[PDB]
Amino acid sequence: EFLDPSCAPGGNFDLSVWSLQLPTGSAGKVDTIKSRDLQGCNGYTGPTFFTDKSNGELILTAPGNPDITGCATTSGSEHCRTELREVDSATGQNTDWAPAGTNTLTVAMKVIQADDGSHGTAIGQVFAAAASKPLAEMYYSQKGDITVGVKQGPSGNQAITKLGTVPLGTYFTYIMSYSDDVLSISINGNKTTLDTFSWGTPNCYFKSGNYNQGKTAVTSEVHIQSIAVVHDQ
Ligand SMILES: *[C@@H]1O[C@H](CO)[C@@H](O)[C@H](O)[C@H]1NC(C)=O
Repeated sequence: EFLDPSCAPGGNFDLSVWSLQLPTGSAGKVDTIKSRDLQGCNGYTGPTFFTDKSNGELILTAPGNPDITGCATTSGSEHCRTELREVDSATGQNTDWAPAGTNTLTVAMKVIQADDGSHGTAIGQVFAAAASKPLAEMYYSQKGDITVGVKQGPSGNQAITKLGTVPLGTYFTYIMSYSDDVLSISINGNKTTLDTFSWGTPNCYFKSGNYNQGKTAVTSEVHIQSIAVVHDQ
């Protein structure tokens, strides 16, 4: 369970359940690293996704407002990211799951610099594949306030709930759960059950990393110490 400073992230974390979306791109489409290329001690590394040479942890950076920085955005988004997108462990293909049974994402993270978006940097998501929209988008502000925006059904705006406060530079553990049709997030074991409004049990998938919401060019920086996905149906 010791991370290896000499390995790429694929040697220190199970990246067989992830692909990586980057803030660079070509043809207005962002570069994506397939799971097969992330995996292993000799897997992908780049300028925004690399191993901390002091301790083996994962460092993810992302640039601010693309209108200023020129960074690449996914379709439908106006913000740049270095962010992991869940895939099927067997095939490497994009996946999603029903919120029946148990679906959790547990991450130990610290934020070194957050962006100046309304709520700060997005550090985890439950994405509703069924509506091509986020169900829950968790944010970390420059004051260390952790919040979540939950769309009021697929056509509604995000309702914001405060989840906790953690000072910048301090490690914390989050758990995002959408299980037995109940959405909840815990921060250091403090659990908040969240209203899902008019959402009709959408198929979803997890995202985790650094999705920079900045109004200005401010960079964001996230470090990850552990990341685990559980599906038990
Ligand atoms: C969890 O709740 C306790 C008790 O209200 C509080 O002292 C602590 O700051 C909370 N944790 C976070 C990360 O906000």
